[PDB]
Amino acid sequence: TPEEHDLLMDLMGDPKKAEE
Repeated sequence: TPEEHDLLMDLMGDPKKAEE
């Protein structure tokens, strides 16, 4: 039960746990 729909229709684009 992933969240492909959540990230697909997100508001802030992606989470990006790591920036660098």
